[PDB]
Amino acid sequence: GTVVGIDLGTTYSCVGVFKNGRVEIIANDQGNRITPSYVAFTPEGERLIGDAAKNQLTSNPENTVFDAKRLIGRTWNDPSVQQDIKFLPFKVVEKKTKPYIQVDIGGGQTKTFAPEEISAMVLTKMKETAEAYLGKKVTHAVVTVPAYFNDAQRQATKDAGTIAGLNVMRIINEPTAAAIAYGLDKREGEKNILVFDLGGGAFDVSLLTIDNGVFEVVATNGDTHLGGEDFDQRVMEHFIKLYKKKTGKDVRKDNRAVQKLRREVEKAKRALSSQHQARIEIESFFEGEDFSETLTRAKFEELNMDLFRSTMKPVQKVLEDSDLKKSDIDEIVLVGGSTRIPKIQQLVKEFFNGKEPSRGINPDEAVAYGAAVQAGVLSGDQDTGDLVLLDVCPLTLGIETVGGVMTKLIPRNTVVPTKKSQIFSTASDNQPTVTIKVYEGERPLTKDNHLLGTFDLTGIPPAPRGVPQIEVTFEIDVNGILRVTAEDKGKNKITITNDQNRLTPEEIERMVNDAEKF
Repeated sequence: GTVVGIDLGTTYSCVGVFKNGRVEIIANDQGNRITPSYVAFTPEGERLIGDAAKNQLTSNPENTVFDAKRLIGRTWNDPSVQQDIKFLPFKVVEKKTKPYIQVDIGGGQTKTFAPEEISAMVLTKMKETAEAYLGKKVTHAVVTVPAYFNDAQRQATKDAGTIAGLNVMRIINEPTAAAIAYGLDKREGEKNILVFDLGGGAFDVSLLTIDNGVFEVVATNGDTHLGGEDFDQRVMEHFIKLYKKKTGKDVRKDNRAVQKLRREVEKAKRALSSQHQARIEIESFFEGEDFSETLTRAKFEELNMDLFRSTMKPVQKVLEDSDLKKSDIDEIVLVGGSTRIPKIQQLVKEFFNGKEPSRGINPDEAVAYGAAVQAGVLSGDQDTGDLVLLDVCPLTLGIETVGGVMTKLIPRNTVVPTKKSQIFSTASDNQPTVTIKVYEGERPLTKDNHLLGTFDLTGIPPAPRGVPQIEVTFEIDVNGILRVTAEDKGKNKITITNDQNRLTPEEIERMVNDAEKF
C-alpha cells in the first residue's frame, strides 16, 4: 500500500507521505502538522493520544504519559531514567529490570505498560492521521530513530511499531532523514553537510557527503538523553527552588504543581525565542497560592549554558572522525525543535566562525520529510529520483578479553550492513556452553561501556578444552540492529540464546493483542 514516513520524537511526532511527486506532511485532526508524543487516560476511561492528551496534563497529571522515547531500551537503574522520574508525574516501576509505567486507566483500574506500548499508541495516532488523509489503511512505515540510539533502543522502536500493527520496513537515523530533506533534487557536486539535530530529548550530529542524490554518512556522534526535556527540567528546577527560597516549602512531590510549572516553562521557552522576557503565571499552584514570576532570556540561557555548550564536543568528534576541518563544511543543517533557541543558533554559528545555517528547512518537519522520501523509494516510486543512502553504526561493538579489555569487533562509523566473524572455543573440558558478552562504546574497558547482550553458544559437544572451533558471526543490518549466529567448524548450526533486555515474544504477542482492542 502507501508507505508512510513517521518521525517518532520525544515531545512531538510527525508523519509524511510521498505522493504525486512530492512529500506531503500530514496535518492531524486539529490541523497540526506535528502531534505531541503524549497519551492519557481520562477518569471516565477515555484513551487520549496527541493534542487532547497534552491539553489535559495539568488536570490529570498522574495518568498522562509522555517522555517514552527516553525510557525505551534502558534499564531501571540507568541514572538518566532516575533523573527523568523526578519530573514525570506518572508512576514508573521496575519490571524485568526496566522502567514500566503504572497508571489509572479509568474508574480506579490500575494498568502497567511497557514504554514500547506508549510509543505504539503514539505510532497508532500517527498512522490514523495518515489514514484519514489518504482515505485508506496504512500497514507499512519507515520510522526514525536518533543516530546515536543503541541496539536496545532501536529494537524497542521496531517493537513499538509491531505493537502499533505496523510493518516497519526501515529504521532511519534522524540526521540521515534530515539530509534527504536538505539534499533531494540538488545537483551541486559533492558537498560536506553537517546535520546538527537537537530535538525534544536526543542530540545527534552527523557529517555526510551528498552528491546528486547519493547520501553517505562519514561520521556520527551524539547523546540520546540531551534535548528540550533537559532544558525544561533546568527551568522547572529554577522555579521550584525560587518558591522554596520565598516560602520555605517544597513542591517537588506535588504533581499538579510541578506539571503546571512544566506547561508554563514550555510556553515561556517558546516566547523567549522572540522576546527577552516572559511571564510564568499559575492560578492555583500549591496549597491555594498563585505563582507569578518572570523568566528573562538571559536567565533561561544561564540555567542551560553548560548543556548548550556540551553540544560542541560531538561536533568536534565528527570532524575528527571524518578527517575534516571546520572550513571543509559546505552547509550546516539545523534540525530538531531545540534549534529554534537563539542561543543554540548563535553557538553553532560562532563554533563555525560566523557561518550561517542552510535556509528553507523547517527543523520540526525535515526528519519526517526524509523518512517519507525513503518510504517513497521503498514503495517503488520513481518520482523520488535516484536516492542512495549509506549509513553507519554509531558505536563500536566489542567483546571482553583478559583484564576486562574492550576488544573491537566492529568499529564506530562502519557502513551497515556489515559483518564480522570470529572463532571461539571452550575454557574447560566438556564445557557445554560458551557465553559471549557484547558491549557498545569507545572506552578502553568493557565495564565502562554499555552491555548490548549476553549470548550463549549452546549444545557444544563434549571435547577437551580448546578443541571446539565455533565461528560466531556478528552482523549489523541496515536498521543498525545486531544479529548473532554460530557455526561449528569441527552438526553445523549452533543454537544461540540471548538476553538483550528485549520485550519477550509472549509480551509482544500480548501487547499486540491488547492494542488491537483499542
